[PDB]
Amino acid sequence: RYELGEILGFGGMSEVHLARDLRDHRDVAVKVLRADLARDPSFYLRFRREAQNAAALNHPAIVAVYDTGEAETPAGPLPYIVMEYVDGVTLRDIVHTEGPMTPKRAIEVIADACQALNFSHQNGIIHRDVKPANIMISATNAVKVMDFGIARAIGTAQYLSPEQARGDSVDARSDVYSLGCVLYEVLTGEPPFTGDSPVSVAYQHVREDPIPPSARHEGLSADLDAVVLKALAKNPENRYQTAAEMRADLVRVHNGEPPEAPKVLTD
Ligand SMILES: Nc1ncnc2c1ncn2[C@@H]1O[C@H](COP(=O)(O)OP(=O)(O)OP(O)(O)=S)[C@@H](O)[C@H]1O
Ligand SMILES: [Mn+2]
Ligand SMILES: [Mn+2]
Repeated sequence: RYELGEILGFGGMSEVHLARDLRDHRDVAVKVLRADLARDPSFYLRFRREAQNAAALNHPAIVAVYDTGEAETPAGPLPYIVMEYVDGVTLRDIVHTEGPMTPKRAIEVIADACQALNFSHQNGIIHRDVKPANIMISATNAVKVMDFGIARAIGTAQYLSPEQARGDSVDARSDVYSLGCVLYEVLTGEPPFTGDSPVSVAYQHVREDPIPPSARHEGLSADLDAVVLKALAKNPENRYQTAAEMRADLVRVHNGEPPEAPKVLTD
């Protein structure tokens, strides 16, 4: 049924191919688990759980899952996920090839991502892995959020929240933080915290205030700083409490109104 074509991308756990669905005559994206990792029950299981979770989320700003299954190969079972094809590019790719977005475009993209997260949140689903590589922009300029994570027993870590680094509890305000990180990066060209290892970035997330975006790149404003720095507050109580509160402040800033977030001052 699915004639596989060119690879679209590589992630840490998978290869994603373009394919033609021969029945419905559409282009789909097929995510196939890396053959080496499929031998490890823990990766095989993670892959299966992620697909199931993502099939429970139907929304125009979330990449849809169409089908699941396992190919019986000479080397063994190889699981895959058939999903909505996004003809486009990730924010990671965008920052890499074109650099930071204009403030207005950044705001728009991140406000549209807030709608995917608000929808998932209200279905009791936390993304857990919000990061530039998991948000695409289509060739018609649609924002698409993908690769929602899964709840676990009690890729990169550069966008995780402080609670995640500490192994503390994780709710919608973790997504808010991580979306703040992405926003930070599409405005400035850099994630808020960088370092020569993951242990060092984790420490930064937990303990060090981010440089205000306006201090790191030209063409930004104090209002925009206020919003970004509020999503990046170390304590979830000080962040936007919902994706919708965050989007509301983004829309105010887009429209030239003062945000509700606390003022950020610099000298
Ligand atoms: N539905 C899609 N349509 C077009 N391209 C896609 C699609 N899904 C993924 N891609 C591309 O494939 C790459 C890998 O997709 P992911 O699902 O995020 O892989 P992953 O192995 O789960 O990644 P991590 O974050 O390392 S775990 C992305 O960077 C995109 O370039
Ligand atoms: Mn991913
Ligand atoms: Mn993934």
